[PDB]
Amino acid sequence: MRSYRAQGPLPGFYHYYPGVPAVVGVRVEERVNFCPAVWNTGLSADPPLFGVSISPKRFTHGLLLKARRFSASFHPFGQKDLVHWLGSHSGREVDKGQAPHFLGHTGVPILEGAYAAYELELLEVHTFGDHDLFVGRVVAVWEEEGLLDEKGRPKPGLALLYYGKGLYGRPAEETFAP
Amino acid sequence: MRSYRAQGPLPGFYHYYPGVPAVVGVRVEERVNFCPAVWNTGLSADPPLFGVSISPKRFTHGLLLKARRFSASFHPFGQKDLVHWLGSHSGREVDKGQAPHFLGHTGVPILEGAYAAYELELLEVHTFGDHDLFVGRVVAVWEEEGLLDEKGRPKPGLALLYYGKGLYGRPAEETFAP
Ligand SMILES: Cc1cc2nc3c(=O)[nH]c(=O)nc-3n(C[C@H](O)[C@H](O)[C@H](O)COP(=O)(O)O)c2cc1C
Ligand SMILES: Cc1cc2nc3c(=O)[nH]c(=O)nc-3n(C[C@H](O)[C@H](O)[C@H](O)COP(=O)(O)O)c2cc1C
Repeated sequence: MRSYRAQGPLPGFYHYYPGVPAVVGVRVEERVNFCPAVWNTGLSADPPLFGVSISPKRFTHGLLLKARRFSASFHPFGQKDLVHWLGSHSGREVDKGQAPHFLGHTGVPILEGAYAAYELELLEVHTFGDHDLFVGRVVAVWEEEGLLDEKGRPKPGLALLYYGKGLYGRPAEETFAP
Repeated sequence: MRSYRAQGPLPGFYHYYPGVPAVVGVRVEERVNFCPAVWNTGLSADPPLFGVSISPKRFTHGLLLKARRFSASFHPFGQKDLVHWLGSHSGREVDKGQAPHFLGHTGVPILEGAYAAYELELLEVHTFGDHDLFVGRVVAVWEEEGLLDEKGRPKPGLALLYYGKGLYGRPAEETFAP
């Protein structure tokens, strides 16, 4: 097993991939934007808190700070092209609001085709190096009827997985319950 | 598409799964513990920062606060049984240090068999509801040659995935690069 001491950013920072990209939806007045975020994680069960790490370089960063409300939606493999397209262009150069979406209960935009989505109120924002963590409280839930299993778990093979640097995949259908 | 307002903890909080479980290794004096953490994410590229969200109920939590150093290791689907075991029992009841492991450059314990691992210096801890986010700086990197690709991602299909509530999988073999 090879090793090295870190001396700055890693030659690839992909060791913990793949991950499910969360699609971050945000609205400020008429303007809707979407941004995939693979740097995402649950943060608390009670209360339900979910976080997304967003670079201050993203158009989405300013919109979140203004809106203080956002969606995180989770999309099937079949939407790989759309998710990659949302993550390869900025709202500085393209109205990604033209992407098919709807407004949730709190008025946050939610990208269409998702098997699940959270509406979130922004609770806190924390800077860690070159990204800011946006901590949202889940205030509403959208779920596709039957793309989730008995305990609320997305069905094997369905989820879009991101491997980093524009490489995508999906879970295998085989599961293990040891 | 079904929806509801959040009224406390969610019936299932698995909408964003599967994820790669990071195995969190920690050492205090002669005592070594491990803890899988599916709530994990990259937090910064420059500098390289990585977070794990750990409940104050975990034996690991106090050890992390004392040691200020830990590992995060990433394991192949073959080690599904070991990873599940480590997150099914507490260091309060069983010496998990007995799991085969080595010490890293900075003396953190790294569980054997990982395709990759970080040695981390603890930078910050933040409370978000019922879990604490431990923000580590990657100070060293371990890689299993030939299990990672050209850019550093684990080879297609190798990663252990966790679906929540004791269910596991792996990524599909096929990858797609739009
Ligand atoms: C699959 C995928 C995952 C991504 N994950 C993140 C992320 O976690 N945080 C982030 O700041 N950018 C991430 N990006 C980059 C942004 O999505 C990308 O810069 C996007 O064009 C930003 O659009 P915006 O400027 O309209 O906000 C990701 C991109 C892709 C394709
Ligand atoms: C796959 C898996 C992922 C887990 N993810 C987390 C996590 O992100 N944060 C956490 O606090 N516990 C998590 N747990 C629970 C701990 O791993 C479990 O409570 C473990 O027994 C803690 O051991 P400890 O008391 O020695 O720290 C997870 C468990 C499993 C099996």
